[PDB]
Amino acid sequence: MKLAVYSTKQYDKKYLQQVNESFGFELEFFDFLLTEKTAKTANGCEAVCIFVNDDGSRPVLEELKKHGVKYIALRCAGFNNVDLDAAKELGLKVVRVPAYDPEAVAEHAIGMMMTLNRRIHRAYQRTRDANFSLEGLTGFTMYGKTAGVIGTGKIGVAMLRILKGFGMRLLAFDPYPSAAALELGVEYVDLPTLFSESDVISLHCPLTPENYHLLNEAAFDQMKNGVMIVNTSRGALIDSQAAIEALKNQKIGSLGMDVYENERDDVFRRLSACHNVLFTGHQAFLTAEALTSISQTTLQNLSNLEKGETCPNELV
Amino acid sequence: MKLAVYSTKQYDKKYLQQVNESFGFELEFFDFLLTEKTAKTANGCEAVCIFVNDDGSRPVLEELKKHGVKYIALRCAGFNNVDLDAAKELGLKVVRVPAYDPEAVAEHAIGMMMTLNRRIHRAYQRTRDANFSLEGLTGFTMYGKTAGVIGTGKIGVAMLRILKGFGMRLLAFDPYPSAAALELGVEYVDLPTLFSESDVISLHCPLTPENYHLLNEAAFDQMKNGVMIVNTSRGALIDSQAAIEALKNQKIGSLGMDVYENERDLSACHNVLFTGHQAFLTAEALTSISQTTLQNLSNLEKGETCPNELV
Amino acid sequence: MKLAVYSTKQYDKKYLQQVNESFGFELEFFDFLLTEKTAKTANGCEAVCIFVNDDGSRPVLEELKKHGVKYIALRCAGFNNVDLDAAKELGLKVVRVPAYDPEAVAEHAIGMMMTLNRRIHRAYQRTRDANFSLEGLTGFTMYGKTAGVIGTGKIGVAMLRILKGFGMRLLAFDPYPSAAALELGVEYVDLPTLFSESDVISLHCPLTPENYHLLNEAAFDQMKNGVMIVNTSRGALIDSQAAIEALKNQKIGSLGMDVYENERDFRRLSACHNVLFTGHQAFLTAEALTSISQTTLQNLSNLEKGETCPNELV
Amino acid sequence: MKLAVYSTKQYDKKYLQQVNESFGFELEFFDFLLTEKTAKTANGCEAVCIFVNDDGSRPVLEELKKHGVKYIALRCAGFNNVDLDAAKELGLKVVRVPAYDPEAVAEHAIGMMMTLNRRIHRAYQRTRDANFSLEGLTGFTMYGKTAGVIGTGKIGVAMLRILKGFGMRLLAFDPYPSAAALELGVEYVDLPTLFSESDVISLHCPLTPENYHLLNEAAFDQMKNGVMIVNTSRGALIDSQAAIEALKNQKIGSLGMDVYENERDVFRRLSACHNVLFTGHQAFLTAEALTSISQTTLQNLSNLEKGETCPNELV
Ligand SMILES: [Mg+2]
Repeated sequence: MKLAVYSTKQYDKKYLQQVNESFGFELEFFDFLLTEKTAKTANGCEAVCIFVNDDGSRPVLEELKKHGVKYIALRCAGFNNVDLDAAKELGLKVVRVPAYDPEAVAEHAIGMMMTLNRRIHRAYQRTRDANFSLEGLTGFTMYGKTAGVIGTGKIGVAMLRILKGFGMRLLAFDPYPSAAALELGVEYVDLPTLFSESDVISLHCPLTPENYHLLNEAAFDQMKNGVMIVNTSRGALIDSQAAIEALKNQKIGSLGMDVYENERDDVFRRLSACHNVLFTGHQAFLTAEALTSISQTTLQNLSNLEKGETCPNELV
Repeated sequence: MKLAVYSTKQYDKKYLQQVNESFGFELEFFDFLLTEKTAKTANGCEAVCIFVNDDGSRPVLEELKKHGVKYIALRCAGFNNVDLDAAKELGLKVVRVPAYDPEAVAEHAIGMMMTLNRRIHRAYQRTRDANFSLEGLTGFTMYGKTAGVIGTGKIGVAMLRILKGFGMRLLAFDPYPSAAALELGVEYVDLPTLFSESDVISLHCPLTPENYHLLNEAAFDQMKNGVMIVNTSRGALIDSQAAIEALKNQKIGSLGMDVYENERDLSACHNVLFTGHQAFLTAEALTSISQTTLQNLSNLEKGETCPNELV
Repeated sequence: MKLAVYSTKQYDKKYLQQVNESFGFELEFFDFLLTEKTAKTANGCEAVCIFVNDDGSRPVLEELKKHGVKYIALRCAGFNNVDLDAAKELGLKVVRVPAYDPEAVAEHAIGMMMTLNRRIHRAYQRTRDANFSLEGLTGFTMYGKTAGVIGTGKIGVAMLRILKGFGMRLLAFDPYPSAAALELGVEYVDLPTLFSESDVISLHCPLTPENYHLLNEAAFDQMKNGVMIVNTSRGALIDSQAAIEALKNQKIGSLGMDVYENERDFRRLSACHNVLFTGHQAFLTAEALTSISQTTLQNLSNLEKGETCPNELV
Repeated sequence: MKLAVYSTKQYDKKYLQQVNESFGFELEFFDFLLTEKTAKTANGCEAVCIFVNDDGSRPVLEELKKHGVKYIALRCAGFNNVDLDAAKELGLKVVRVPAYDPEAVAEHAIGMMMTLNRRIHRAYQRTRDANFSLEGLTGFTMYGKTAGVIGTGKIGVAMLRILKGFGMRLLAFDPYPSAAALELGVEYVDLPTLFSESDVISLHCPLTPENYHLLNEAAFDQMKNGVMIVNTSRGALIDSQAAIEALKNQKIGSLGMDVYENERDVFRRLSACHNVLFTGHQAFLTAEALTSISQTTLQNLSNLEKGETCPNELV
């Protein structure tokens, strides 16, 4: 089969090429966005492979189908940029990667948390230019503090495993407690208790109507002064405006956000400069092993479709 | 008593002041180094408090004694900068902080490791200026890799507890294996096995004659290509010249060093990260250092026995 | 007419839009490179507007022609990426911008030079994080030193006007000396005198066979220790390998290079030397981007009306 | 003689050492501030050498005299930190460096201006990590624009010579028109005309009562949108609060400030969010200008030691 890959970054290319050694697809890599105008560049391909900024609205899907495309493979878990009803009407198959390597994501969240804690991002800015002053870099010992994890799916549990290794007291919130978390000694609590008791908070939950702007003024109001917050889940779990205010106020001691590529809204520049704030550009799954799993699943998804096999990751 | 504090940083001042609420010493804070020339500034103080760059050689200690100083308190574990024989001969007491909060230090080492792994230091340099490109930032999943910890004192064990939590296989080397490590499932091995098997290596051992330049060309020779190395122990455990060559060579994938408080105190070219002896720099760990320091001095003042007395 | 613009940056778009207020073309902006695969995106346009990385080799031009494109407008002076013989054979017109605003380019070069001299790039890295240490930032007073300019076209003369304002002794080398330079008090000299007498050197000349690798080991050998070199002209005027060696050697005190897109063949010498790269930024001013857009749209307007276009390459 | 140097930075040490090769003083370098508590460190020296943050109030001078000091040398032009009456009463001599190389200062101002114009400081941040994007880096061609220089002393004239070289239309304000400026073609105007006509404005004037907060809300109000402003003179010529507000509302396009050691975050936010550049009192920081300062300083002290007359004696 022939596959056109849109929004291609060098790391996308590297792992798709590597994995394709087991599949033998003809791969065509485009660095630009799939849009209604660029969809004609998929001519001669049975499949396209897209990511979060690509446009999968109806007019694009119509243009793909006119050019003979049959299959759309999201190299990601999110699918809000694809009109699935239109895809279904047009006869197009849509597949996705059901979830990222949960350990890669959790380990990114701990990496953000420790970089923020010990100001290692600031330290490097100093030491790369041979300034070894430690003023302002003082952090906190994690051992013995309380961590709150919101969401105990596979990612959140991977996070809790790590936090346990740091010797922290483990609190969680989730509507549905997970057995794996309870073996780690995690105490499920309600959100108000999690807010009020947690030295560090990390979000590992899907965005739903119920938890949209879950971290808002009232939430921050209840947190400890100097609380550390990391969000590697969707940006909308947090009310930006309330966060900035709580930063200025000094309720939030540190904030780390892995900012999704279609959620970016110089708030970034100011907050990064003036506060212990760290943005990363949707980097939580960016490891060799996790990018390999994404590629594997993507090309295995397409292989299924081509052979008429059942594809567990089919959205339509 | 009155205490002159040399080489004072704002964080030193903050925790000494906080802790001094339990002691009531009169504190005099100087931001400059103790040297033979500045020793005279301590006149009227019974005690000085110094750190790793302050000069405690004989001629400085002679000056301190002439100006009435009786006690020297190192707000640190190392004491290489103080001439203990000269101190003893002059009748000066020297006290120190026996060890740092081992969790603070291990936590810094894991911080360095994850910062290097995920290139978060490089990410921030982009994103503070709203560049969200991820090119060049790819890391590795730690889960299921092998970590090698060299030295299993309290710090090394603290490190192993954290590495366990990441789901890593745990190897260690130490002449004298520790019971606490064994409970974590650590497998003690010899240095060659540690080098060859480890995805990440972290040093948590004192500098001795025998392990001076422990990580040299022959060591790097045996390591995996792309190995990650973090050194929060003394810089001399590593042969700099061999490290640089193994970096250029691409044997070493990433190198983090918490460079001693003046041990020559690069970052441009490779995945290399220096921090300026920052491994004990947390509120809790600085509080313990100040507590112990002022308690050490309180002991001396009252003639009590001081477990942290060097002389 | 309808114009498809490839490799579009925001600044490209801004000035094309502004200028197009006088022309009324229908503009279609693409942020991606023109290649054989993307050429089909130009279908419905009589013209494409490209820059230095876009592919104008024969296969791409064949595809443009099949999609009804007649005109190719380079928003730049270089045309190395376009197969002009193939264009001519296929009947496609190629137009370009003959030169950039010479003052924009000279002014960039002096900017590089003073940024390097006073280490203002390094100062900002410190002061943006409230570090006001000045260690390592010491420069030199320009007044009374000697500047050497290689190439006295419009850009080099613009540069010499500026350097005159700094109160420098002005030397220049060009195979055709310019009368315009003499007013400024410039002394034309041979290369060996320029190399040996100059505290700062700046290149402002086209790349020719004669001056390919003009700054090589033998050149550096003759220069003062600590010499400052700025190159806003083509990268091949300099033998890279000899420059790096002369940097490590400490013959060259500072090096600035405005590195062209297709000459991009950084971290270590940026790190460990007073070296500064900019990304082919010398024409990046509002006025100069305006001129490029004016000329581009005027070039296309000529072609559409059958008028003679002075900037036609074929 | 033996000389104790306070507030010593690396470059102070380098040039004093260099220049001292022809004087042979015994030099003692201290990196810390002279205060009443550290004055005792000068014991055994006949002279101290101080800079702008060192404390020369009476209680310090009393302590210096008690320790055998006779001479105080300021390696700078300002002497606000020294009590000259008390020095005179105690019998201490005070010398200074009468002015800095005006070209070094003007050149730093132009360096600031062009760095800001072409965003070269932002460029370098990108390119040192191989990012060659030019988005946001667009500047303006200087040729044919209008420059306003406020103050036409030696520094200001040095600046006008450079700006003439850029082919700019030259406006100035100064109570006293300078001949040297007029021969450059400068048109003297009043401040309101300068503000309204100038694309770039550079301050080169001493701080006086009448020009304290000279650049305030009313000034900014009258300037062109996107104006570029550079201040290598004293910080108080500008009303910081009004400048920030004019930055946010986008009246000021770029702002450069060379920030004095005794006049220092607002720094971080503005540096991040706007085309703002601070330098740390770097305007005299060249080899030539630091050499002159050290020469004059050691020559001042040599004069004193030999009883000669010292043109730079304050006391
Ligand atoms: Mg010498």
